[PDB]
Parts: sequence; structure tokens; C-alpha cells
Amino acid sequence: KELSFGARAELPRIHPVASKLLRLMQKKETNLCLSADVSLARELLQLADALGPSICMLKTHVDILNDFTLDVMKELITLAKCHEFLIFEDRKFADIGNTVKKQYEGGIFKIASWADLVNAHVVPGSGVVKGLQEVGLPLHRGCLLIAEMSSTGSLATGDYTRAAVRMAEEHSEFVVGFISGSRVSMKPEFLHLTPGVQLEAGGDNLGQQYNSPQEVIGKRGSDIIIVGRGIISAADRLEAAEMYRKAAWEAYLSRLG
Amino acid sequence: KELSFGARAELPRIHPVASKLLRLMQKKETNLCLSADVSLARELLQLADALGPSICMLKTHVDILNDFTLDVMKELITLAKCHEFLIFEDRKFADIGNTVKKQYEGGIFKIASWADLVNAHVVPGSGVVKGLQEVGLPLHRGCLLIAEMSSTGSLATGDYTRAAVRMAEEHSEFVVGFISGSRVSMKPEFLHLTPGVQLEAGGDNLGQQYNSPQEVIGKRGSDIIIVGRGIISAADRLEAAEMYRKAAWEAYLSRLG
Ligand SMILES: O=c1[nH]c(=O)c2[nH+]cn([C@@H]3O[C@H](COP(=O)(O)O)[C@@H](O)[C@H]3O)c2[nH]1
Ligand SMILES: O=c1[nH]c(=O)c2[nH+]cn([C@@H]3O[C@H](COP(=O)(O)O)[C@@H](O)[C@H]3O)c2[nH]1
Repeated sequence: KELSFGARAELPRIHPVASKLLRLMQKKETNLCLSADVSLARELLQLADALGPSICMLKTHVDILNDFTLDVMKELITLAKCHEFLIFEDRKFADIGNTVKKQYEGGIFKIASWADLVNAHVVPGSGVVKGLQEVGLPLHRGCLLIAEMSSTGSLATGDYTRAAVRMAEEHSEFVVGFISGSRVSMKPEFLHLTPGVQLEAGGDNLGQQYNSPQEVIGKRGSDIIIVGRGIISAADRLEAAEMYRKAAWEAYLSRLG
Repeated sequence: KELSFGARAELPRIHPVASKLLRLMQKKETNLCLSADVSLARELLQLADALGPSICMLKTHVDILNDFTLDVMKELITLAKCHEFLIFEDRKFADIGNTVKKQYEGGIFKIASWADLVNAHVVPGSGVVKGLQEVGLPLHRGCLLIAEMSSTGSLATGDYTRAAVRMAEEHSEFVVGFISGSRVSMKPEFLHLTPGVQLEAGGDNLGQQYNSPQEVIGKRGSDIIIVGRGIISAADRLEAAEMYRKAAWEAYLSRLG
């Protein structure tokens, strides 16, 4: 039987990052993650500020920020704290453990220094998790494993997906959940986040397919919707965010009973 | 009867980037790609200068450079042209097409502006290739697809690998070859680059495993060895590079017969 976000936050095996997330979701009645896919620091921060009350999480691609500095991230963390949301860097770590450790801690981005959550592809095998965890465990960070993809011709199906779940379950000290299209694990300590979400049917010219918040949360058993263009491209980003929040939240409430 | 690199450079369906690469490999008697896994620009540039004559390609992880600027890349391009090697940014693009085009063209790194070659995981479906090529084709760049990985528990096996090969064949205007452990394509227009290479047997504690140049080039039929710590960790990186070059080159010569 399904526990609320609030109750899942208190589970014995729950990761502290997952717990923080689950509490603010329950408190704010939001299971929406904004995908802030913009190329300017100014717009990133304006959206984070205006939409922060509507969201549980702000997902970034800092490698697309034309004017990235660590100070932009400082400002982002202030908004995260003020409005209460987690920052998820959608880096999709996908190298060998020795390499991803450096990409996570170092370079220009210093992702580990500001990102509550990052994600990884599982294709390299568990060394990818092991490398990230050397940096992320001391910094009290969490990781999401890419179990399925939204895009057309995704190879993250069947046994690949089962491998992702196995890897998460065996690295629960650092791995807090999945990027997936549906519920992939039966353990309620794990989060499921689902991109490829819009209110209306369709896709884009480059392989992306869409499903509705009611489908993903209500029918497919996911926890959080990740929404980019469905919000960012809208004229009124605030009413768009509210629309997605209310959709995903009501879908969750009806699944719960 | 196997074609030399020089003959392959003239193949009717050869990609211009592959052709340029194959011709300098022939000219300089090198099928060594230096994996320049360093965090300081000065060491990067000193290695590229000293080892440039011994290598056909210099592979970078720009996201690990503590003092990255576009000017560092300018200086690297100069050395690349002076010594005749290609620059390969090992970015492992792995998002949906819409995102990867932004990550390739834009952000701080502007990878497409200086990288002859980049690579991609095939997990997202062919959208990842379609995305990169929107940027890459107009800039006369090439892409390598990751068909296999060297690390323990790699899921790039069986149908996953066969999928990578199909995806390359179907996007030959942009895809010039593979990262793999062995020959995966019968078509000689495609390059095979193989990481996880050292003169001695062994591995690291984050899932990396090693095979020799002789095994990789001679027995498994790959074209180019990618060598990081085998060279970088040596006192004399120039003599180390020469050892790897001679090993890989002679293995290639003995395969041709
Ligand atoms: O880890 C992932 N697995 C997926 O299946 C997937 N599909 C889309 N994306 C990323 O999510 C965002 C989607 O943005 P749109 O709502 O604008 O399509 C963008 O930021 C994309 O990069 C994915 N990430
Ligand atoms: O695309 C890839 N598929 C692979 O299977 C693989 N194995 C290692 N690497 C990368 O290659 C370099 C190898 O470094 P070492 O020689 O120091 O182990 C390092 O830069 C690693 O990031 C891989 N890249």
C-alpha cells in the first residue's frame, strides 16, 4: 500500500537528500521539477525566483549557460533555500569511475559544490556510481540512475532497465532514485522522476516523445514530473508551472487514495 | 586483404575527417591517441607540444581543466596544426537531441568550435546523433559512437553494440567510427578506437580494465589505441608515448601482412 511523500520521508532506509525532497514536496504540494533550459544566467535566476514556490526541484544543464560562473550558482542556491527546492544538475555522467569523479568535483563547474542531485547513465557498469560516490558521499549529495529514456529508439529497456534498478538498490547510500518513464522499483525509498512531459500530446523534431502528468504520475506510478518547454515556451511561465503542479499533485493524490 | 590506413583514406564513402586522420596516421606512422587526462592547461599544452609528433590524436576532457579558457583551445589548435593530430573531445554526449546540440555548440566550452571529433552514447536513440549533427555537419566535424566500454559491468554488449553499429551506418555523413574494444563494423570506412590500453596487464579500483596494444590492434582488430595513465603517469611521457606508438604501429603492420 502507497505511503504519502511525508511518510516516505520517514522510511528507515531513506537517504537524507530524498527525505529533504519528500518533505518539501508534501509541505508545498508540489511534485514538479522545472527544467530550466536557458542559455543565460539572468533568465535562469528570474525563473528560479518566480517559479520556486511552484516547484520541488530546479533541474539545470550548466554546460549550456553561455555566462556560467560559480557566482551564478551561489545566487541559485540562495533562491533554492528561500523558496525551498533542490537543485539537480542534469549532467548524465557516463564515463568510467576515475573520470566521472573529476568531472563531478573539479573543472570550471565544480558540480558537486552546488548540486544536491546529479544523474548518471548505467551503461559503464557500477564503476560510474562508485566514482561519483567518492565525491558525493562526503558532500552529502544524492544521485539518480537513468533507468529508461523518453526518446524514440531508447536502448534503456528490458535488461538494461533491470541493471539500473539493481545498481541503485546496491548503492542506496548514494543513489536516491531514477530517471524513468514509470515506476521501476517497488522500494518506496526510491524516487522516480519522469521527463518527456506536457499537458498536450506530441513531441519534437529530435526524438523526444510526450506524455501527460496524469499518465506518468497517475497511471505509470512515477513521483515527479520534469517539465521544460511545456513551461519555458509558454507566455505565462508562472501559470504554466501552476498548471503542471496542480496536474502532477492531483494525479498523486488520486493514486494515493 | 586489409587496406592500409593510406588506402582507407581514399575510400569512396570515407568521411573527410576520417580521411584527414588516416592520411596523417600513415604519414607519421602513428595510431596512438593520447588521452590527456590532466587538470592544468600548462601541462595539457606541454604534453600536446612534446608528444604531438608521436600521436595521431589528442583526446581531451575539457570539463576537468581547472583553468579552461577558449584561448587554451586556440593554443591547442595551433599545436594540433603544427604537429598534425586531430583534437577529440571525449564528452560522451548522452542526452536527447534537442539538448546535445546546445551542449555541443554552446555554453562556456563551445566544443564544436575546436573539437575535430566528439563522441556519443547510443542509449538515447539516434536523436543524439541527429542533434549533434545539426551543429557538426555545417562545421565539417565527425562523431564516434560508443559501441562497447572497457569497464567492469559495461552494458554496451550484444544488442546494444549492434544498435550502435546500425546507428553509425545510417548516419555516415557525420559518424566516422566507434569507441570499442574490438572491431565491431566490417566497413573499412569506419575507425575503431580502443581505450583501456596499457603495456602491462591490470586495472584500477573504479572498474577500468586493461589490455595491451598487441591484443587490441593485432588480435581484436581495432585501429587506434587510446592511452591515458600508461603515458601520463610515467616520468618520461615522451618515451612512454613512443613505446605505445611503436607497439600499436607494429601490431597494425603485422595485421596487414
Ligand atoms: O535523464 C533524462 N532522461 C530522459 O529520458 C529525458 N528526456 C528529456 N530529458 C531532459 O529533460 C528535459 C526535457 O525538456 P522538455 O520538457 O523541454 O522536452 C531536457 O533538459 C532534456 O535534456 C531527459 N533526461
Ligand atoms: O568512450 C570510452 N569508452 C570506454 O570504454 C573508456 N574507457 C576509458 N575511457 C576514457 O579513456 C581514458 C582512458 O584512461 P586510462 O588509460 O588512464 O585508463 C580516460 O579518459 C577515460 O575517460 C573510455 N572512453
